[PDB]
Amino acid sequence: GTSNRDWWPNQLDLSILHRHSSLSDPMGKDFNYAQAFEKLDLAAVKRDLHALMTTSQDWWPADFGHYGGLFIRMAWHSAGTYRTADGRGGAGEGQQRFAPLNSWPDNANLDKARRLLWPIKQKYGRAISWADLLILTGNVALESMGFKTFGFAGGRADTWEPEDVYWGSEKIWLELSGGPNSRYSGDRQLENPLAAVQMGLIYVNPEGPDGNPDPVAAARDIRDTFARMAMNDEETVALIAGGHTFGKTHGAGPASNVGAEPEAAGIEAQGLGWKSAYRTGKGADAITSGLEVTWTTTPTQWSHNFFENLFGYEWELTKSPAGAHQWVAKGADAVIPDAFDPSKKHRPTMLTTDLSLRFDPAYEKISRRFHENPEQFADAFARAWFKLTHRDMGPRARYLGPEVPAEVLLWQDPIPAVDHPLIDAADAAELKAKVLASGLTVSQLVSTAWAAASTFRGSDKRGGANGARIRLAPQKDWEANQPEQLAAVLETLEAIRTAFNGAQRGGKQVSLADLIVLAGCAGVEQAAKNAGHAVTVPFAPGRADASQEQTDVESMAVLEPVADGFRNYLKGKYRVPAEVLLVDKAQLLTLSAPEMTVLLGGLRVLGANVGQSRHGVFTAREQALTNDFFVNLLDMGTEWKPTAADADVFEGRDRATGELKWTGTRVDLVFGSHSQLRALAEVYGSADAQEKFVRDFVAVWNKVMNLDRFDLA
Amino acid sequence: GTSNRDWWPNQLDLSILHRHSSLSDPMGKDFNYAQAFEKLDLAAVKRDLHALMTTSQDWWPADFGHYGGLFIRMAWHSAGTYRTADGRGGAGEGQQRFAPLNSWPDNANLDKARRLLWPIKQKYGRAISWADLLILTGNVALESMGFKTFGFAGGRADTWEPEDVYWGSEKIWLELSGGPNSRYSGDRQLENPLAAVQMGLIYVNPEGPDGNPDPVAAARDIRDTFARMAMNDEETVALIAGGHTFGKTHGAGPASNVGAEPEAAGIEAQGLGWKSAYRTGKGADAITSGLEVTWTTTPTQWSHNFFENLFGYEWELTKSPAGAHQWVAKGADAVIPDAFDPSKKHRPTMLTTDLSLRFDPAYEKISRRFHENPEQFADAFARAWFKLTHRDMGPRARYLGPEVPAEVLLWQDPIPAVDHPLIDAADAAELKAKVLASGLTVSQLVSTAWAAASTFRGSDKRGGANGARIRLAPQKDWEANQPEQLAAVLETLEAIRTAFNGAQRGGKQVSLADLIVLAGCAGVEQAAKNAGHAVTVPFAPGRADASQEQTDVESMAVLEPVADGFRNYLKGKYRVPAEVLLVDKAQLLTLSAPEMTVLLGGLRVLGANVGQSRHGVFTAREQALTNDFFVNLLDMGTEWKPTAADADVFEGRDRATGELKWTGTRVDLVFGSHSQLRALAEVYGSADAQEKFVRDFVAVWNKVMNLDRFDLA
Ligand code: HEM
Ligand code: HEM
Ligand SMILES: [Cl-]
Ligand SMILES: [Cl-]
Ligand code: NA
Ligand code: NA
Repeated sequence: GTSNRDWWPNQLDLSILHRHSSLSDPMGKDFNYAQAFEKLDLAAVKRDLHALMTTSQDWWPADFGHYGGLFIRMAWHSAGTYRTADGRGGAGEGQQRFAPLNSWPDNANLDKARRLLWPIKQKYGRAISWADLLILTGNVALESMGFKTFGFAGGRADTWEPEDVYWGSEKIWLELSGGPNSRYSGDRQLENPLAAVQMGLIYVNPEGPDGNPDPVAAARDIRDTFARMAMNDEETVALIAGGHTFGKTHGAGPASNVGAEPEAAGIEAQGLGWKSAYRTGKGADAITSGLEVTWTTTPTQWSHNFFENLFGYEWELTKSPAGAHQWVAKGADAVIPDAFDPSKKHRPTMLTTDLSLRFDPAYEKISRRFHENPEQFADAFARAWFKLTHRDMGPRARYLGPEVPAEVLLWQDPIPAVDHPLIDAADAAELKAKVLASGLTVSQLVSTAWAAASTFRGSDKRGGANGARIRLAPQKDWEANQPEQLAAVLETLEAIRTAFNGAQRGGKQVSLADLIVLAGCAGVEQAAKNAGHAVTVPFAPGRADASQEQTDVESMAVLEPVADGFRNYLKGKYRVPAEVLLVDKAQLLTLSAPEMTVLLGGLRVLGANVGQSRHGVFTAREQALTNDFFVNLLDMGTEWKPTAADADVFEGRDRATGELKWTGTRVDLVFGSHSQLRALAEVYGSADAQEKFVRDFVAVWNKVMNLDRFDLA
Repeated sequence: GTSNRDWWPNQLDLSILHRHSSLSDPMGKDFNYAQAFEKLDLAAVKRDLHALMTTSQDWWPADFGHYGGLFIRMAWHSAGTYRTADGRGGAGEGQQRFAPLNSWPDNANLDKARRLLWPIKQKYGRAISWADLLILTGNVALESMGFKTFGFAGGRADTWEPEDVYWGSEKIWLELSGGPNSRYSGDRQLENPLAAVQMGLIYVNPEGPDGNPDPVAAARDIRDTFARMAMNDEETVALIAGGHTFGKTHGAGPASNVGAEPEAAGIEAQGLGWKSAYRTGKGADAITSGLEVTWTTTPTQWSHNFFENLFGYEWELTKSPAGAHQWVAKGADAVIPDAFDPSKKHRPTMLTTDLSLRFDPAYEKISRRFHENPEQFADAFARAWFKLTHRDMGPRARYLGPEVPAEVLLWQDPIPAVDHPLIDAADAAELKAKVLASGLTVSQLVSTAWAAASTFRGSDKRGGANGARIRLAPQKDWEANQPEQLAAVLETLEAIRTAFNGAQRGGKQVSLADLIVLAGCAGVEQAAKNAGHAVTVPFAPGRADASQEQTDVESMAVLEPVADGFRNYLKGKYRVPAEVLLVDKAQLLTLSAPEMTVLLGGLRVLGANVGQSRHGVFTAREQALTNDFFVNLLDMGTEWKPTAADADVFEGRDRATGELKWTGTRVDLVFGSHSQLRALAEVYGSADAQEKFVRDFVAVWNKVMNLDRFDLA
């Protein structure tokens, strides 16, 4: 059946904003996962998981009689898709069970792992999500094998359809770099927002870069990809050596024996894939990666044997039975146990990427320290494993259950606790009037609150106005935030705050985070008054102010908006058209296409553009909240043409006279071009729409101000 | 960016069931279009539309100073996409404004038409939908030009994204037949459900079949496509001759001057397309179809000139200025006015397809009768124009406003009015107890009500249990309805009905339509009792019984289910796999994926399968309302394989013994294979889900029973 995507493959795609509707959700509109999970008997689930670890099923027999290694890999792959660039990927939505991730080649045979967990999932039902179960199972694996984890939080609600994620442009699984859709350019520069070296890999190629088995070069790809998943050298080494303390790889025969991935398999395979014609197709005969390496002498027990082997031997390049490059210990005895035959033993073996931990000079220093001090290793790994598996969960307020670690970690972007009474409705009214009496304009107030709140992204639940990090490095210096203007607004609000807090009794006080948001509320109300409309904008206090010492400046860098169509901002020139970036930003803000539309048209006329650009400001009453953006955009009395200076800037001229009326960017004009977005703009551009426009604008403003308010819980 | 569709282009697509969510809708979820329209000042709208007809805009000047022809075509294209096979297409959703229809080649320059209407749309806003406005505008164009219409109903609510319709498999616009994706096979047999001859055309090619200018062969395509749009010979001649009483075609220069269709045009075109480099690109210089034909001596006034020309001249094959085949009157004087230059006149001209009305023997007879009796022509065209523009609106209870014709037409599938008291709750309980005391089984009751209600389709709002048409021809004889079983049930229910009605006073009676539905509800209730559960099934009386004379048997044939996965039925063997057909049927029933899932699992265990097949009946307590389908489907203790006799039937065997436990079809097993469907199945197959299953089942059952209840209004 030919589709619109076939006819117009470059048309903007809005369907990403309409995933996750109530249509596709099987749970009731009132289902609250946190409430279900809080009553789960977590100790009973962990006991069932523990029993499972050594209860082998014949359709996928357990290596060494223990599924621990398999489950650790499952949990590390669930978490391992995460990219800091956009926050997308990660374990927080259980996306490993849907396409494409369920059929990525790096996820081969994790379909067996997830099916082993069905009887438990079935037993506990809605009280434990698949998302939480995948991580929990990895923790119980570790614990059952003598490793003390750092803790665990529940709260990852299940999802019901695939996320629309850009995973690269290659059309062939695992394609080596340098092809027509290469994700590399220049001196091995991986394109943002990607965080893996080949399509369908978690991070790197275990043979080495594009299969070249050089540990030194592989180390470069390790460091680059892991940094793109928010891990530094210490954490990287800890995680890789930690993981590879357990279990084994599977490459017992040629890969051509392995059939279709789960999405391509026949209906009779009932959601499983990679069926293998090699011998029994499983157990002793399994083929997963094609590598056949077993790292330690006790693959089902925590040890420091990974580094004892890594440094205790010299390594020789060899081939697995499937033909893949891997390494074997020179002159060693057969000390490694076999997974099924107690009379067989094997020499120590390593991946190219394991050897990176010894041959890259910076990793070698860490690895030696871990080898000499295995208690340091165990602590690094436990911390790193926690971070890995929690990094997309958002603020600690979302963390559920009895095993949440009490230690507050910098990477969590922590918010201090509130320990005083909050402002009430009458206080909020008083503060809004004081803000408006100070002389701050609608434009300033809107732009500042927008800047503070719109760093949120629903992909990993980072950002938002909570914390007042807009006043700290690096947010205060981001170009989009207009640093000099920002500093003047913040100085005025901080003097308001000081005066209000100094007059209170009873310890009542207002945070600057709350006041920034409340002041934006005042600006929106004032804008509405300017247009002849009395409205109240909702406001919920309870935000707190974080310090500079609680703010990791390097980690915050990825939240810098380099494109924010809502402020008609583009930091530089990108390959992707600006309207595509607008829709991407709307997705991260959790906005539907109607919400995106109303919000953008309102912000234009409120003076939210960076630099006070007139692009898209289609009103003669700037700082009044009206539908003028839509009414003027849609006026067929105006003709639009790209300018000679810049193809991405358009002039709107009266069609009859030639007189210049407006200028706009692609982000403005897409609302009059795209057929779905224009249908939206027409509703808000209609003569009966002033009331609806105002109401819907206020609702979406408030939604944005509250995106990170997980304390309202 | 590579997508799941690119990796697995044959995977079943569920996103068609999740279009039209509250996410993409800009209106509040309480918006009720019927209420808005009922308050519209329709007379005022019509005055504005009258004014518009002769208010020419310089960016698309009006032919002959009157846009009436352009608007008639616009309205006929809006309605013209309709197919009786599935009810999809038609004017009822205003889909001409979205992709692909806004950019079909047959819809060239209708973008200009729609844009002329924006100011009226804007002025009246949400009180008149685009969908209603396009048809209303066509009516007003007719009335402005001297033709009295049969009436008009509002009520077509706007939609906000494209519908997923199969329009064909060709990858080239307008591709002629016999290609790798040909829509024709054999002796010019058009594949169901299609109703046009080439991709991007409304019905037929105006030059003739695959461009061969033979009016006799063009007639055959006309008759076949128009029959597929619910029109017979008389209606077809009336509509073509009626339409081509007005306006003109546009082909003033080569088609290569015409640039990108609206979905491919630059952003500066603001939603318009087909920009032409030929001379002024518009007006006198316009190019739409490439033909240059003006049919009558008064193109802006109703006349009887179409048939005077058709029969009064002999015709000669010639070419338009763009190279297209058309016909010119031999020896005629230059009597046809020019659209812009008062000093220029033209000879009469015709399309190949106009000449079909004279050279096809059956059409010639009708055309002559219309030529001789122009009042018959006028009346036929008026009725046909009404049908064309209303055929997808559904029952008359949906018709709004003060111009609705009082005459009840056969094609509306009329239901008599109810003129007596309805049964109350005590009566419903008494009837359900009588039904259960009669000996009718759960399986019978559920099957019968399912058969009655599931003929509904949301595409044109035809079908459903209202009318009790299941008792009439042809529904009573449909194989899927199990005619012998059906007769026995109906005989028992008719005796219950007669005895209840005969004991009433005060005029109270129950219709058979209501009793069929009520008896199904009793079956569901009894099934719940069988499983140890009290349950209440809602029921709303008020259905009436239609007569055989109110039930057009030929028109009803298109509602016959040749595939109904909800009853594990497939009438023969089709090209499209059975699970794709299941999703298609769910879409027509208006079901989401979770609703489809619960409903199918429940129907299986209640005995709704045609022929009492055991396929998918994964329970040892048939006729009990349980979640057994999901629990058993998901049991990894069973291994599935296709049978040798039939690749589309599967055997489920105990994995450890080889013993046969179940059999199933693709429709059963897809719930265990497709990664999104399996996630839904898991929710209903979990240990905590029995009550959820029951409740969700009853809800969707009730939804199905009420799909045609537009009287509950
Ligand atoms: C450079 C990074 C890494 C590379 C290239 C990599 C590579 C691989 C490969 C190729 C396999 C074999 C799959 C098979 O054939 O079954 C695997 C197994 C495994 N990996 Fe990694 N790994 C990396 C990091 C990690 C991390 C961060 C962890 C967890 C902290 C992890 C834990 C495991 C475990 C436990 C197994 C064993 C699976 C089993 O016993 O079935 N690995 N690794
Ligand atoms: C066999 C069926 C039909 C064929 C093949 C056909 C073909 C066409 C073509 C090629 C045009 C010229 C488009 C352009 O170049 O501007 C057109 C114009 C038009 N058609 Fe038809 N037509 C058919 C049936 C209809 C019907 C059923 C109606 C209405 C009841 C209709 C009403 C019109 C009118 C009013 C125009 C003139 C447009 C103008 O003045 O801008 N036609 N037709
Ligand atoms: Cl994601
Ligand atoms: Cl449709
Ligand atoms: Na994420
Ligand atoms: Na339809």
